[PDB]
Amino acid sequence: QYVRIKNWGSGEILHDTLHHKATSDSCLGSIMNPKSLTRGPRDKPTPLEELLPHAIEFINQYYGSFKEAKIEEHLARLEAVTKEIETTGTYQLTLDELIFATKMAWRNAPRCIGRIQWSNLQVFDARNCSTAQEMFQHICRHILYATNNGNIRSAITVFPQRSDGKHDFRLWNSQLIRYAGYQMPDGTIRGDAATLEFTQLCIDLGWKPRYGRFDVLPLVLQADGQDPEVFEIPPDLVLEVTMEHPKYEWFQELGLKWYALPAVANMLLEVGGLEFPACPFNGWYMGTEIGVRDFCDTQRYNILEEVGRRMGLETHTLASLWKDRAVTEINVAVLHSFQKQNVTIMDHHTASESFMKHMQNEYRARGGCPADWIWLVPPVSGSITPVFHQEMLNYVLSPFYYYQIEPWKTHIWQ
Amino acid sequence: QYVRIKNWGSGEILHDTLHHKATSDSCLGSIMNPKSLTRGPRDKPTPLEELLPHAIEFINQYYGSFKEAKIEEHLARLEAVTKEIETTGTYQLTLDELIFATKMAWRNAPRCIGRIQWSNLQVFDARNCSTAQEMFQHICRHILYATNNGNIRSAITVFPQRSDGKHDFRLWNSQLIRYAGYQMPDGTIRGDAATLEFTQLCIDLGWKPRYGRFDVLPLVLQADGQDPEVFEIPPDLVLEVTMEHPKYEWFQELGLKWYALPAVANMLLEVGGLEFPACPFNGWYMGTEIGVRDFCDTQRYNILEEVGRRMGLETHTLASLWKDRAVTEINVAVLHSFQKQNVTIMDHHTASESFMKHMQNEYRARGGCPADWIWLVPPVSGSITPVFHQEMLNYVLSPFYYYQIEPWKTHIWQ
Ligand code: HEM
Ligand code: HEM
Ligand SMILES: C[C@H](O)[C@H](O)[C@H]1CNc2nc(N)[nH]c(=O)c2N1
Ligand SMILES: C[C@H](O)[C@H](O)[C@H]1CNc2nc(N)[nH]c(=O)c2N1
Ligand SMILES: N/C(S)=N/CCC[C@H](N)C(=O)O
Ligand SMILES: N/C(S)=N/CCC[C@H](N)C(=O)O
Repeated sequence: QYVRIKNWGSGEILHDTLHHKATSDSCLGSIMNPKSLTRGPRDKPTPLEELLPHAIEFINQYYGSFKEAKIEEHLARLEAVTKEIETTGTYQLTLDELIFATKMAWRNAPRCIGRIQWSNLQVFDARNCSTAQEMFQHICRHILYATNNGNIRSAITVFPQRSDGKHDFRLWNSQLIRYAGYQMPDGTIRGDAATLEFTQLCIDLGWKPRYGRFDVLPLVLQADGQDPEVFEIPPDLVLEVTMEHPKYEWFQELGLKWYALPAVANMLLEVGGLEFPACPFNGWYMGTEIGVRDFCDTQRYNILEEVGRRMGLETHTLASLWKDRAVTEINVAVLHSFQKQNVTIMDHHTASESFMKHMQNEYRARGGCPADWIWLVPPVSGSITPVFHQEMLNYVLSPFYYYQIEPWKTHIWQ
Repeated sequence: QYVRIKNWGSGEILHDTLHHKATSDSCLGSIMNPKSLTRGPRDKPTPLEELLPHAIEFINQYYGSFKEAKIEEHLARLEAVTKEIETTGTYQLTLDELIFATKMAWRNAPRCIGRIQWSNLQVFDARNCSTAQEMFQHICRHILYATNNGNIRSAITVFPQRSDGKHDFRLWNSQLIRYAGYQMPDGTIRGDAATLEFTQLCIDLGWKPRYGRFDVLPLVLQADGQDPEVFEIPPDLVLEVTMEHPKYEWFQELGLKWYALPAVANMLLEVGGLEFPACPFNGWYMGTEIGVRDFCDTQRYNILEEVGRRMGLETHTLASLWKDRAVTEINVAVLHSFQKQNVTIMDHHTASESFMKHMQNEYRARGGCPADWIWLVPPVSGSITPVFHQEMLNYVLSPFYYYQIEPWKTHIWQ
């Protein structure tokens, strides 16, 4: 009938009618959460006829990998899985298979610039898990391992796969560590406005509102099918970086800081027909994420106004390019602060140069590299970056890390 | 078989094979010159059965416009055109129709941020033209009018429409005014490296190589079907702005300047079935085009290296964010210099804010607004801009300004 378009800034929604008068030649590229990048709920298992080919394909991918293939085991595994499939319905992956799965799924994530590190990933097998409390433990083991006291390490903890579709393990949080946002009495908003709805949720589930600007949210976990059990993260586990500029000593007066661990929680790993609706992973921050997005977005901490004022710029004259100047300094503050306190981080430039090297290896190797230009290009200094001037195709392969419908919209309440 | 991907930076070409293993859900969005945005040559006129509906549709669009429609004339014109069509083959547009055509075609250009000015456009009817020399005159009239001694005015001069497909009027240049690029003896490259191949062309057609960094290229024009007649632009007509920073007095030592007129030449206007392969237009510069793209691209003047050195930054440490700092200053230099010498220009921020206002008017009015996010988002400070956080659909409507195959590839040599 029509297409819904949202402005992630003002949150305003629009309905596009004109597209119908289009030509006999409508790129969805700009859209954030398309259905084509999401993998929703269920009620029944994966029909055999589908599950089977996907499975075989996957096993063929895996075994087609290693130098001098293990043809016998290849056939054997195919056979063994085929069998296991017809016998149980679903099937289990050899640990080494999962490792390969997650690495490829990351390798296939079109919106990630860190993919040159695809081969350096740590996998935590939590497939035998069965309780929320047990999830919580694996998660802490994750956070601890990942953090590694500043020398951040990429890792992913894989929880139980999808069975029927009503026995799903799910982390309700956006990412492992994430500050809270509260709509205060004086009409204002303290903390991270992005986590506003979710915060209220934690509150409803009896969470203790610490009412600050940097209150690390609790882990909302749900096992099998059972409701979400709220678990607060141990502060000793949450490493943070206090922001301070290398020349503007007044920058620390802003009382700013940010968590050192970027760990996406709510994504789904699809592989060989199976799907794991819970498998948080982490890489390491890229300056701009914090400096530009987190600190400067209108919908986030929105600091640009005062970082500009305190710098003395003509904040009431757009043409003075103060916003450009301010942001750059916030960026160095972040980079400086992470660098100073020995917490891994990568500036957007060195990041892009490496991604360019990634493609070069990727195309030469397998013949392609799914890339979302809209996402891959840094939020600042776009054309200064090599990736801006790089044409790229955005396509979904398998395995893959799909988005998924926010669990609180589709959940049973016993 | 496979998809060709080019890196507009290193000019390197790659062949994507992987896309085939895609899912049963491949956005071309990143591609610069897709076939879906181009309208090539011909050998025969526009088959009646096609020409007719497009024509009627167009006339319906036009007459459906004005408050209290002129139904009688509507029908009359439909009839009159229908008749004219079956009688001549092609047909002629009432002047007021062309005006409406160009404004809508601009209004439908998904890669332009200045579209809030869609209604403020000047149209020069050069449809009765017939010689290159005569083109040259209209062009000068254009450049002169457009320039308006700094207070730049948006305008478009429409040359003769397409007849058979071998009697096309075509401007071989990228844009009206554009500096030259010469691959010098000492291996270096002076001027605008983008206009390297084209420059050689001018040279081959006996053009006098002035061997500098800012030599405004000659107008390569071709009328009817006849070969390109070289015409040099009158220097009194070419207004320029000498670059100078408001605080770094050493910035003018760079001996930098740029033309004040952004006038795209090589595009094609499609409307009601007809197509005008020659109809250069112009708006007015947006800082970043010159400051970021023109001055800082590796493939252009590439000044970032020394603007950084002269500023004293750690040019050998990407992480110092010097590139971010340098560019911002070059940007203010451009804005300052244009502002100082009273030449219209708009910073990227004020530009985006107005475009946001444009959509608001556009959606509310007609129900849509074709937008290419990849193009609309400024080459620097992306997320600082409102358009970054704006989801948008990129679709081709009609009328429309299509790209077109570089004429020197498809041309007769008598
Ligand atoms: C090793 C360092 C890594 C870096 C520098 C890196 C960087 C990034 C950046 C800059 C983004 C955009 C984030 C945003 O704007 O929200 C991103 C997205 C993403 N990354 Fe990577 N990443 C890294 C590791 C990983 C790992 C280890 C995985 C998976 C195993 C991964 C999976 C993804 C996915 C799926 C997205 C898309 C998130 C979404 O759609 O919201 N990344 N990453
Ligand atoms: C009034 C001021 C205007 C401004 C501020 C403006 C600005 C821009 C900018 C920033 C771009 C991108 C340029 C590039 O990166 O190469 C652009 C592209 C474009 N503009 Fe606008 N423009 C204006 C007027 C116009 C007018 C008057 C027309 C047509 C009648 C127009 C048609 C287009 C088209 C077709 C493109 C795409 C060019 C391409 O695909 O290479 N613009 N404009
Ligand atoms: C609407 C638009 O797609 C959206 O604001 C984008 C664009 N590119 C992005 N790129 C990254 N890396 N992260 C983002 O959140 C976004 N958001
Ligand atoms: C490959 C990529 O599409 C290309 O470098 C782009 C992106 N966005 C752009 N946007 C504008 N305004 N102008 C451009 O030339 C480009 N080039
Ligand atoms: N570098 C990585 S893995 N980022 C993932 C999400 C982090 C988010 N952009 C943030 O800024 O919090
Ligand atoms: N503002 C307008 S109409 N731009 C059109 C092309 C100018 C080109 N980007 C340049 O920098 O020369």
